[PDB]
Amino acid sequence: SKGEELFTGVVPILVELDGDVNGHKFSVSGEGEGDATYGKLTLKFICTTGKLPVPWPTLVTTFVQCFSRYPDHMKRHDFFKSAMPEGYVQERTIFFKDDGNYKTRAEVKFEGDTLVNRIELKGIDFKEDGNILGHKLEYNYNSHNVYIMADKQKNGIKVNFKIRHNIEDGSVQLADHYQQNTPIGDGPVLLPDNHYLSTQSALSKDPNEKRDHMVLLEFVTAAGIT
Repeated sequence: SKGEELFTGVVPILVELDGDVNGHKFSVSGEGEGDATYGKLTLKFICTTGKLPVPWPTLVTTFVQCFSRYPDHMKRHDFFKSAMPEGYVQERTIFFKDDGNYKTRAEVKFEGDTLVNRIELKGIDFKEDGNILGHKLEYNYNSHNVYIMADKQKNGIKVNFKIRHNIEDGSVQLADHYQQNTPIGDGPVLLPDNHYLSTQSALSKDPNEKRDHMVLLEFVTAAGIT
């Protein structure tokens, strides 16, 4: 694979997002690094416009699956790395159960030796007193399975999964994710057999950071094929 070789070592990552949720406009800049050999991501995000109007956990999935660890026997199913360096467009609709939805469009590609994720996010129909605008979500994150299938019609993939956000009262706020990825370049990509990604994430704070921010440590491994 052409793109596979670009991930054998530690790669710097930049994430830039502009969002608008129910009229609340904000921007976030993130920096870190990824080491696909171990399916590892380490990043720090800062809301550059002031206070983030939604809970940080709700943006984790929007903030580079090319850093997932694909076992050697599954390398032929790694669409994400195969689209590099030209990259791919990643689009999602995230439905927050009994609340609003986010629609995102992102471009993930290399700029020099840096992997960049540029995102535009639009959120609508959120309840002012719901778990999102009411900031009722715990500052933590669960482990999930991300299901991937080929989309030959677009020379890309379709992805679906359910994120579980813990609510402060002990309940759970479901966020159903529907996703599509299509290559930016015209080169060939790896269309995969059905499989999934096993994820885990830990959220923390930089004790010396006074700006609204999130520190993220994440591990992801592809599975479902033996």
